[PDB]
Amino acid sequence: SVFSERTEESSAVQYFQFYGYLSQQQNMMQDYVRTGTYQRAILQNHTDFKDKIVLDVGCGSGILSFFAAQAGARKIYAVEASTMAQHAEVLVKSNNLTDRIVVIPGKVEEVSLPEQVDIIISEPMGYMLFNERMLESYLHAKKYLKPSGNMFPTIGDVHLAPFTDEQLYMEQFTKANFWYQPSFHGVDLSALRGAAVDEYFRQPVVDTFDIRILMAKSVKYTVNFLEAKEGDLHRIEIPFKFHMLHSGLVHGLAFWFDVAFIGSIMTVWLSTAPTEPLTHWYQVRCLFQSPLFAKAGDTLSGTCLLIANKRQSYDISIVAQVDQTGSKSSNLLDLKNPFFRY
Amino acid sequence: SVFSERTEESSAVQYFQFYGYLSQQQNMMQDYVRTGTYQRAILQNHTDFKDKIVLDVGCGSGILSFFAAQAGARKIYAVEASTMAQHAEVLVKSNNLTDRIVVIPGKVEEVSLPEQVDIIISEPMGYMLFNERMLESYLHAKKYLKPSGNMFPTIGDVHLAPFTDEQLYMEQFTKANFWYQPSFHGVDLSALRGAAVDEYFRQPVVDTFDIRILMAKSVKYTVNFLEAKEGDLHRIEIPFKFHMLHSGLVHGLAFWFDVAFIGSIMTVWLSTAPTEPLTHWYQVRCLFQSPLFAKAGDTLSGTCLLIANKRQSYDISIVAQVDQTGSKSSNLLDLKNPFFRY
Ligand SMILES: N=C(N)NCCCCCN(CC[C@H](N)C(=O)O)C[C@H]1O[C@@H](n2cnc3c(N)ncnc32)[C@H](O)[C@@H]1O
Ligand SMILES: N=C(N)NCCCCCN(CC[C@H](N)C(=O)O)C[C@H]1O[C@@H](n2cnc3c(N)ncnc32)[C@H](O)[C@@H]1O
Repeated sequence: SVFSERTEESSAVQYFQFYGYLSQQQNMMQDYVRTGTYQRAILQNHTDFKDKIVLDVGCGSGILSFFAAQAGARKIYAVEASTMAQHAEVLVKSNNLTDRIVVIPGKVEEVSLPEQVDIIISEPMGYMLFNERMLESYLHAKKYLKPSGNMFPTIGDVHLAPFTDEQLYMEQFTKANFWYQPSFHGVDLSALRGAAVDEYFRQPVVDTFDIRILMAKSVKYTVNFLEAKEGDLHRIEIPFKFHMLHSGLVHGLAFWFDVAFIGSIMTVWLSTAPTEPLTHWYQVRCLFQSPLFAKAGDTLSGTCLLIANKRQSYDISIVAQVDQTGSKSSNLLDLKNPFFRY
Repeated sequence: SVFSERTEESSAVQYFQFYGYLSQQQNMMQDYVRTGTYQRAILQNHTDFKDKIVLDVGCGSGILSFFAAQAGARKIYAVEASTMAQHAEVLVKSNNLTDRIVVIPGKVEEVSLPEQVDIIISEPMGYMLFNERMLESYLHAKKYLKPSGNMFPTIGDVHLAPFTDEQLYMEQFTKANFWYQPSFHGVDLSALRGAAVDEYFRQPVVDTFDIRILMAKSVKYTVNFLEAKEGDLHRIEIPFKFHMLHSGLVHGLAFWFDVAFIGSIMTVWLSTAPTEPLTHWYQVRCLFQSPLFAKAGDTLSGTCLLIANKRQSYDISIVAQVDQTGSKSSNLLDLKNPFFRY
């Protein structure tokens, strides 16, 4: 299938095993910003669901399908590849919604549905939006979408901004500097110091931070899920040009994302911005190996390039330069090995 | 090979990927009890190494091979299956030991060595001693050991003891009671509460604890690595009869381990007991489904059975009874999915 071809089997096994646990579902459900915002998006846009046919891609415990049912959906096909499908079916029966929610076990790339749908709902966002490559499954599922069907979420905005955080930078350097020792119990480790530095700086940092570390306004990169094709997410090129509002050392780029549910009644936003209440996505920072000095009024330009890999993640290439001086930093990150600093 | 036959490929891939990271090597190296005790065992037993041929099973960064070299080994074959083998080779060259340490990339069950060895060194201990099933690779490697060759570590003692920890026990139901809610955003979750409870009780708890929770002296189960065969570790039956030193509710069994390096000059011990400084192995606790009341002077008897599985771990079956009352409890736990409580 399209899934098996893009995904190493060992990655897939671990991925679906992880989502089989009720404790993982509980952690996500307890994010009230997440769960309450999805419910609001769906219920306040009840006319997008009333008497409609719905596909829930990767339904987990089924929560979004229950919201679609609360909003009056006629039929909801709830697709789920992990063993969580079993638990979803238990809830459908115990909530007396067997006439409206049909659990379909399997990958959305592999199952057969009996009809086309009016609207697709999912929660395909990982860290930095793109981690886990579930957006591809979501876009793949548009093979079931009627012409002029809707997608909830409809669009995703990735925000990037330069930050300064000397303490974060030094933390990672301090860890890597372990490998500088010429006599660790009599052993010279120093030949590996470069490799150690590279490894640590390849880890995106997942946590939150004070917005005062940001040195310019964010650049926004928008993916429209009604228009995007699955293949568009194999290679994602994000150019940026920041007008620096503060002078200082730029230690990296910070990332967050917003999704919008563009319904017939209203647009509801779920934001993971550092100006908004914290969610379980936090925010993500990619450190530069060497910071770049810029003055207020300078321009920091470059590219963030995300290349999808077979471990359901992305290799991230970030190249940035201060236009006025030619000072450049170039860095490679492995979005599958984040450092959870919170 | 013997490895591939006992190990699912997806488990192996994840396992060796994990050990490929320098940050994981650093975490282990920074455990001073671990690293200092290995160095002491080797250096203080220098006659077991001087001008000897050594095999280092699963050498990682190579640190134990460097200690063997410090002690005067003539030739050290250092086997390692992860990409850490590359980093080990870099250290062998930068420490000017290419005449003495030969890094052999691959599984010890699959590579060829050119000669028999005088002594095998390894660090094959996981959580509860047996997790990761690396002891089997260690025992497998005795095909290369000369008659009367030594093994460092030489023996391993697993300790089990009954504990009382009312708060730990109650925490399982508190977490599972998330599901015991008739209207979570309008959805009745209650039918999943039993499945949630079962899931949490299947997870052994990795953390440390105050020794005052222990209700009896530990029972010790000893594996002699000079005598044990690989096959002895497929099913590990640990009968126990605890003479209760305190009266109270027994919520489960706590586990830790010691290994001894029985050298010609001295025996050096590495302990992970809760009476000793904390190591990166912590300790492990397995809950009973129901607590058992016992009085000081009673006997708590039963069996801990560890059955090796193809995810490089064990299914743990614990059955226990208070002999004087006939009160019985059981649990089945999955050592591959521990709860890291810290
Ligand atoms: N970054 C952190 N921490 N969290 C990110 C949160 C994202 C979780 C999204 N979703 C749960 C959303 C659902 N609405 C609910 O309420 O659980 C995950 C579920 O989708 C399933 N799945 C993934 N791919 C496919 C596919 N190709 N075919 C069929 N099923 C698929 C997973 O098996 C998992 O069950
Ligand atoms: N508590 C947790 N999680 N672990 C406890 C610590 C475990 C020890 C870590 N290390 C040894 C340390 C080394 N002496 C050092 O000094 O670095 C294990 C290494 O054995 C290797 N390996 C495993 N199997 C095989 C096999 N069949 N063939 C070849 N190599 C094998 C691992 O690839 C890993 O590199």
